[PDB]
Amino acid sequence: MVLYFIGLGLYDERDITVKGLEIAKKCDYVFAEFYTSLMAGTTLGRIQKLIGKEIRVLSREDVELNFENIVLPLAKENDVAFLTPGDPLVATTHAELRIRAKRAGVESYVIHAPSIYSAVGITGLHIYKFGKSATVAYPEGNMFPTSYYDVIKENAERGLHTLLFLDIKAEKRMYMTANEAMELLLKVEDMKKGGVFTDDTLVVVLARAGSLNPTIRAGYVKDLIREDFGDPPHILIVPGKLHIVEAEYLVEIAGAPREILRVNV
Amino acid sequence: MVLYFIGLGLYDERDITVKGLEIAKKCDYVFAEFYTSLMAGTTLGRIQKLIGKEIRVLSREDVELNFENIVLPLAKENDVAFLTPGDPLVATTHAELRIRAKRAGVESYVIHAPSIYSAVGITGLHIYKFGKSATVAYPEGNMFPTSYYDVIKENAERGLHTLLFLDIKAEKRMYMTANEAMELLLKVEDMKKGGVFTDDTLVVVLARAGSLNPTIRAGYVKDLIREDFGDPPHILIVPGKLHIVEAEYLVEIAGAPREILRVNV
Ligand SMILES: Nc1ncnc2c1ncn2[C@@H]1O[C@H](CSCC[C@H](N)C(=O)O)[C@@H](O)[C@H]1O
Ligand SMILES: Nc1ncnc2c1ncn2[C@@H]1O[C@H](CSCC[C@H](N)C(=O)O)[C@@H](O)[C@H]1O
Repeated sequence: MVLYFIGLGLYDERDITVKGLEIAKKCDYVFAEFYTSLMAGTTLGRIQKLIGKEIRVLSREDVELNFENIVLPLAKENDVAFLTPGDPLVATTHAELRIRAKRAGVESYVIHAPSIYSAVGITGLHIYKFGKSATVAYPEGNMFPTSYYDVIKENAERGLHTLLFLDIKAEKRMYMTANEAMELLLKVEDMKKGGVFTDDTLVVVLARAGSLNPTIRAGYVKDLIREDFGDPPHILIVPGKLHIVEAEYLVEIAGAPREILRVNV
Repeated sequence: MVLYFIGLGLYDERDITVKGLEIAKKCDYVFAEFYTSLMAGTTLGRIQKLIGKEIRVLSREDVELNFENIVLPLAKENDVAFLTPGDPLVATTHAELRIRAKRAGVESYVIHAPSIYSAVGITGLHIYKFGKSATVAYPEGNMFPTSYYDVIKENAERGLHTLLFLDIKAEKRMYMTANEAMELLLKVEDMKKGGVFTDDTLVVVLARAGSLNPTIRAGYVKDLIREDFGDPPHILIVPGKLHIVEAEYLVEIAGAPREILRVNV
């Protein structure tokens, strides 16, 4: 009669909340999906061991096409949990699943967990200053769209930061690196010439947020584009106008060029 | 030699992550601050019991003025944890504390936890569509500023959602309700007349995110301004142009007026 959407966290199996773990252990059946985001520090094995229950993994089709056929039926009679990386409902399509639950007469509750949206706070950039977010899609075709570049421009003009998720191809095990996002954006800049993403643009890279020692680096594209930020996942941020304290943290904590402290008030 | 910034979550003591709990239990000393945000479902007692250690609570002055005198000294010799509501570093000033740690020769690590920034995903609004965020300050003086109203206008024009934190006075135990934020914003609208926040404006209220049964309601101000959303904390959101799926979720899950499904493409 109850379905619980439980977030697993960002890195490993301990990034789930105590509330999430306890509820999962009390559920008759436990499902999960691992295709929406990469959790670099754990496996299904470790997660299953932590919960002490076998977990039925669902594929993208299982979810998008047969969630109401696979999960909900059982949810009508028992307590069922559905696990996902990060925060359960931060994926554009996860929310709709709550609708299918309601319509099937199943009550649902959401158990939050660390998300990259809030975790970016560890970059020192003020969270309230972030504008619209976007994803740097993997280019497909000789000619491809670049709307994510327009989002950066739109935010930057308002002096707002831009969070950029980097595309992934789970089945192919392909995870776009910050380097690839930069290479790609520099090319878009030559084509659009908006002065939005140049060799001299200050950017911030956050790799493996959630782990104890993530890579946090800030600097000009020309300097970071060849830098190794470790294993994926990577996130790229294009800051808008910095507050002195933001810049202080980027210099002190992320190794940013000292000149960014001269924010030209 | 190590300082851990550990997030406690949004509602109760189980909103901390398993990683956070385990690390806290291994720390020689545990500090915390509870003034930045209200955790409506727990107490210091319950948190202390969960961790199994006495917790030295620090005041705003203890932190802002003497963090390097109270916490860091011990952090230099032992493993020390600093607990905070929600996500440790989502407070504009918390990040700077990592700087004081570095400068004192103390290594620090951040343990994330549920945050209201990501938790708003439970409203069905696409997280990437949120623009700049703002706080509805408690009015002080016969005449007072209302920059938060300008943030809404700026986002709305771009068709972006606006997340609005509501002010609190911890010592006074005063927590601004969504009703009070609405009353206040309607008054600002008469004065500024930007057509940004009217009787007919669609708004979303999220109360006690993190608890198992939070209040999620969407509707026109004229209809919600007199509605009771339960105990604090409350958060107010002014959606921009809705995607059909966003509207579908607001109607189905938050009881929004069916007419919002007619988004006037
Ligand atoms: N540990 C991590 N470190 C850096 N970036 C991460 C990350 N985890 C996720 N991301 C970014 O976010 C993308 C997934 S989008 C889904 C986010 C998830 N629903 C949440 O609540 O956070 C990843 O492809 C990557 O772009
Ligand atoms: N449980 C909750 N439900 C609704 N709003 C909440 C909430 N917890 C916090 N908020 C909102 O966020 C404000 C605190 S701002 C600090 C946010 C915290 N650092 C985090 O990581 O989330 C509260 O005053 C209220 O405006």
